[PDB]
Amino acid sequence: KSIYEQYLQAKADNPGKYARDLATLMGISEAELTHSRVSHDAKRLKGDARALLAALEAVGEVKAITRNTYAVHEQMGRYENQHLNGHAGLILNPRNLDLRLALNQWASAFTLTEETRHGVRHSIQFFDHQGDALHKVYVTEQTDMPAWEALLAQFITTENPELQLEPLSAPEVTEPTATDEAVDAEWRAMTDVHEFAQLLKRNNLTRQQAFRAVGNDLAYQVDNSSLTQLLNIAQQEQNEIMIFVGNRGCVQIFTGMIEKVTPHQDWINVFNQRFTLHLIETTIAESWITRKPTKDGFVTSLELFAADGTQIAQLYGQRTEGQPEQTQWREQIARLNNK
Repeated sequence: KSIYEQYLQAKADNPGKYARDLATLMGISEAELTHSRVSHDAKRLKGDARALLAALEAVGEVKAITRNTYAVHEQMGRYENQHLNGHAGLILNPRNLDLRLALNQWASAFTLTEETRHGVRHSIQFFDHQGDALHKVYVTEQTDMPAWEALLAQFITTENPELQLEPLSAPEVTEPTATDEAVDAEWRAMTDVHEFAQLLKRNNLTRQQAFRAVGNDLAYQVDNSSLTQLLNIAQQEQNEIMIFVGNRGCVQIFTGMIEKVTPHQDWINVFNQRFTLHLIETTIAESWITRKPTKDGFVTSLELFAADGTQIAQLYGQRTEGQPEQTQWREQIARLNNK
């Protein structure tokens, strides 16, 4: 009868399924599922994700989890070097917790205390106005428990009002305005990778339309098995790469070396001491190599797309401002099979 009771049933009937997939089966958002777990193993937290994020600085090392349908990014680190604003904010800690955030998308927050076989798990979970997961923070061995308890004591509220869910506000524009040769020209004139965003906006283009518009020297397709090849090559050579995984409200950035790559069924997995990637390899519909110009030379990336055009993940070589990308990265990309 009750949504919680439905949840208990779905969990019993699907012992292999995470909160997210149990919500789908149940036909609700993950946020609304969490709302039903209040008074059981969850509590509502006082709004303003900016206030919760700022406060998380006090708790030291935690595990941050960001995902989309196709890719899960889990990263050890700390909520420091914060620059928070509504449209664009950052948690800037290269090789640790590196987030780009659109806080205007952050709507609700809950805390979970759940006993499991492995042991008690404590987490803070942020949801968007569609009730989808934006960001989760899990307590770890090094977490400052006094600070975490004082945070929860500050932010927990008795009032758990119904989630104000907002209808989808996807791009849904299409209508490419400018010409192919003009897009190719604008791309070759870029001095920084951040201009590429403004290029797509200015020319009312999707990334995959921009990628098809330009010359095969700037953007070309490679096999969808390309992600697994790169991961294994980086793992053998121990060079530093970047992995981006994003949703509508949060992008999480890994920088570091790949310690181990393990396939499992349809998943491709990276298991590091401080980072985990889970990606559904079989949902990669399009794999693009792009070369975008900067002051410091060309930056080469592998960009992965699902059949509906969802951005699974992007890979780059490690690079600081004023430094080129490594040749090693380019030579790894060069070993990937074109189409």
